[PDB]
Amino acid sequence: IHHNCTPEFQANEVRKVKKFEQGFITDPVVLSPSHTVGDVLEAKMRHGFSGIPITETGTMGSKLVGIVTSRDIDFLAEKDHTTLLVMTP
Amino acid sequence: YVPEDGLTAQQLFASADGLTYNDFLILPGFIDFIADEVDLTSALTRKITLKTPLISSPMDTVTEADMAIAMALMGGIGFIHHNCTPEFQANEVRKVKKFEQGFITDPVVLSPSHTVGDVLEAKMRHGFSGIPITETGTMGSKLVGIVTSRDIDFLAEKDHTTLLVMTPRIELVVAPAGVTLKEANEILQRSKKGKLPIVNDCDELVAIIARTDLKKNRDYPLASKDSQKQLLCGAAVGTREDDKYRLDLLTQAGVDVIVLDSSQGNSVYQIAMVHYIKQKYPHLQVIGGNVVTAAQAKNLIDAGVDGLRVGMGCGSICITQEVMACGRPQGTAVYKVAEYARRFGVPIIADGGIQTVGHVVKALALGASTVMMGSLLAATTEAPGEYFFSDGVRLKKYRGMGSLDAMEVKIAQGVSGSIQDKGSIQKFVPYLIAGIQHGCQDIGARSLDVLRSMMYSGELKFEKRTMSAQIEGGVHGLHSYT
Amino acid sequence: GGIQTVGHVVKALALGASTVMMGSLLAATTEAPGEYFFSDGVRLKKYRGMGSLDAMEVKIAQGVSGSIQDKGSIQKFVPYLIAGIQHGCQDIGARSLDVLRSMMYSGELKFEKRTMSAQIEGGVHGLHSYT
Amino acid sequence: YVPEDGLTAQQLFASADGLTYNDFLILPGFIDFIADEVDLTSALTRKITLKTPLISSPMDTVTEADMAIAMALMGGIGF
Ligand SMILES: NC(=O)c1ccc[n+]([C@@H]2O[C@H](COP(=O)([O-])OP(=O)(O)OC[C@H]3O[C@@H](n4cnc5c(N)ncnc54)[C@H](O)[C@@H]3O)[C@@H](O)[C@H]2O)c1
Ligand SMILES: Nc1ncnc2c1ncn2[C@@H]1O[C@H](COP(=O)(O)OP(=O)(O)OP(=O)(O)O)[C@@H](O)[C@H]1O
Ligand SMILES: Nc1ncnc2c1ncn2[C@@H]1O[C@H](COP(=O)(O)OP(=O)(O)OP(=O)(O)O)[C@@H](O)[C@H]1O
Ligand SMILES: Nc1ncnc2c1ncn2[C@@H]1O[C@H](COP(=O)(O)OP(=O)(O)OP(=O)(O)O)[C@@H](O)[C@H]1O
Ligand SMILES: O=c1[nH]cnc2c1ncn2[C@@H]1O[C@H](COP(=O)(O)O)[C@@H](O)[C@H]1O
Ligand SMILES: O=c1[nH]cnc2c1ncn2[C@@H]1O[C@H](COP(=O)(O)O)[C@@H](O)[C@H]1O
Repeated sequence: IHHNCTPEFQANEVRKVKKFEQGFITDPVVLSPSHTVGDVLEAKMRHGFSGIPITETGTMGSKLVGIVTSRDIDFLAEKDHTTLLVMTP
Repeated sequence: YVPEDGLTAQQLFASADGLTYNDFLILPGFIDFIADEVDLTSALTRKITLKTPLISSPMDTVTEADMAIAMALMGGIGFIHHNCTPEFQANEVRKVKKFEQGFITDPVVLSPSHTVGDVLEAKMRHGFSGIPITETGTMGSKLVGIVTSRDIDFLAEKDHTTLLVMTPRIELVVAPAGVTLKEANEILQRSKKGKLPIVNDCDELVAIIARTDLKKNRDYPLASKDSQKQLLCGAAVGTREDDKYRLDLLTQAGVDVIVLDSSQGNSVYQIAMVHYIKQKYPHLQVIGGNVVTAAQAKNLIDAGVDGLRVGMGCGSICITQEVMACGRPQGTAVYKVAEYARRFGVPIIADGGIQTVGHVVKALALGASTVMMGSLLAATTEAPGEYFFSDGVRLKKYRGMGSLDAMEVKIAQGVSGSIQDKGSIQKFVPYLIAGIQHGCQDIGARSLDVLRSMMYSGELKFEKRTMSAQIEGGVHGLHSYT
Repeated sequence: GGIQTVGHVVKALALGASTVMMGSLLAATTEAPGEYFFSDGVRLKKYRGMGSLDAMEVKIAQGVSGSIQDKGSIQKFVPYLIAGIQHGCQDIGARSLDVLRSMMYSGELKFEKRTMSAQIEGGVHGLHSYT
Repeated sequence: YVPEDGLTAQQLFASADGLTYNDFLILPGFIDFIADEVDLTSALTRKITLKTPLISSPMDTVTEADMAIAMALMGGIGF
């Protein structure tokens, strides 16, 4: 890894290489049940995917509560911005 | 008191100059309504009425089933060309007539005795893999299961085993034959599945819905439908003996309106063909071949037509005037023929030479009930043919039916060229509708009927244009523009 | 003089002529005098007026000399013209040229003038390219 | 009854505009025959009649014996 960058940035790059696994997702995107379907739509728009699991604290390392995907979000009305939990239990 | 300005249509055409659309303008009137209030309902024949006056030309580079369905949904209509086999044309008409919104047309089906190789080949050669399974391998028999990508995806490559892989019928989520799109939406939202088969009382598969298609649903409040709620279709036919069988097949396919396709419709051949059609299929609407003259129109109105196609030499891909010395300037021909034909309740289509929205407005104001376009609708996605690139710009083939290529010593009466891509009909047509509504509002007509009646009363006023005025009417005096 | 298309021939016959003479249309055929030549990869033949300076070998020039692209054989080109004339006569409704001229002299035959816009509309227009 | 459309030749040339071939058209009529039935016999002089109205111009880049023979065979004539 080059060092024409910040030390934190370089360390993060090295961490990404070191924690890679074959067939697994590296740094999954997660959300809390108190998020809105708008959050899922924005994640889709700005990352390219919508298969986002839901956790109690909204991040890894806490109780899993559900998952939300395109076929959970797809038939809702556009004016709807209701919270998750939409989420399958 | 205010003195009158301008000319009536009768005064405009009294000089006998040989005017076209670019030789005059309409003068503005009084505005007391908004452009979206303007009504565009148009008679096509004695019997058929549309909500839009636009029609797609029966040319083999313009109208097939896709263009026809799109036109009918947008509120117009298409005529299927006949530079093809009678069976092929009848199949195209059948595809238009059996179309439904949100449903699959001609689903692919297989039997449980087929192999996963068959599913893979269907995927490779059609682009999809959500194929239902039926006892006999085709529609109209007991449904047994369905196979998709997530059923086929983890199998070994050496595996070519038979279906039945296939999820059983007991596990399927299906709906009865009386499905409505709202019930389909509810069912699919609950089930989360990618297909929704529709079955009979004894589990006979008759229709199927794709979730992807249903997600893209839209409303078409202007759609052209017959009594059975099916889209309206038209077809072209010739005047020879082989066209009897073509008429038989198209009538079996349920066609609604026929146009007799020729460059000069005033002939014993076309008159006999009209008589034969009216004798054998007294329910069918017939539009008479191309005329530019009232004496031409009289013979075909006596023969018993319901509509007239008007134009000769004006089309973009036409050289008939240069080669035969026959024709008429299109604005004059439209005005004269429509003025004669409205005495008998026969509408006319202005066909050929339309290049702008202003030409459409002019054709409707000179008395036409509908307008036909070849070149304006060419190079859309729904148009037949595959796009191609020449110097980095997408193009489609556009040729006249009198071209040498379209005839495969024969004299050529057309040319073949290319038109730049223009997107989808379902996006292009509303632009034209908005332009027409704006022109009608500027004039002061809140419907096309009121526009034509204003023209016939003398209220509507026109001015001629010199070449200098025509230059002044365009873009002039700029270093560059886009 | 001035015949450039089959429609011009039909017009000349309908305006009362009994025959039509062509110079440029028949030039650059194989039967035409002169040997072909190539200029930028297209076969050409010399075509000059009898009032040109070259054809006169102070003299005032009344013509010019140029070239016409090859057109094949007269025995192939002429039947094309005949078919075009027969088609024009059929579109008009005359089954012979005598009947055409008599229709013109009786008033049965009818004509329309053309503006410049109409003449533009009568040709090939509105295409990116064509052949 | 149908009113007449268009101009006669006499009316066409009455304005004295200086018309050429490209300034007008002929209007279509009524068709009750095929194009191959159309007769093209043409008087050349008081005495000579041809079956075709086409003639080759007496120019030194148009008509020699070969062009003349071909024209005569096709039904015209060369000078
Ligand atoms: N209106 C226009 O601007 C225009 C001009 C030229 C061509 N076109 C189109 O190009 C195509 C060419 O059509 P076309 O003009 O060749 O039509 P067409 O087939 O009627 O004409 C060909 C010839 O066949 C003859 N013919 C037709 N039916 C006959 C019969 N039953 N018995 C004997 N002879 C018969 C006609 O009289 C004519 O001489 C069509 O798609 C036409 O619409 C349109
Ligand atoms: N929760 C996630 N965290 C990180 N990356 C993800 C996540 N979900 C999907 N991806 C990435 O996006 C890629 C494409 O997603 P995939 O097609 O598997 O399903 P999806 O996310 O439901 O997509 P879509 O929204 O298009 O249906 C995956 O291969 C993976 O690399
Ligand atoms: N059985 C079928 N018969 C006809 N057309 C079909 C069929 N299945 C799918 N299609 C067409 O293919 C389009 C795309 O298919 P869709 O994305 O709905 O699912 P799929 O067939 O499972 O596709 P994939 O194999 O890519 O997963 C549909 O919108 C429809 O027009
Ligand atoms: N109407 C239905 N009832 C029951 N199961 C169904 C139905 N439609 C599809 N399935 C099943 O759902 C599973 C997933 O397939 P589905 O058609 O839903 O998506 P897919 O096209 O295979 O997947 P993807 O969208 O990722 O390409 C398969 O086992 C399929 O047989
Ligand atoms: O080959 C041809 N020669 C002359 N006219 C044609 C030919 N093919 C179609 N047309 C006519 O020209 C129209 C096309 O209109 P345009 O392309 O918009 O100007 C068609 O609807 C026919 O009426
Ligand atoms: O040198 C010339 N100057 C002017 N007219 C000429 C000359 N040579 C021939 N012509 C005429 O032009 C005709 C040729 O017709 P065109 O070439 O088809 O237009 C001849 O038949 C003559 O009548």
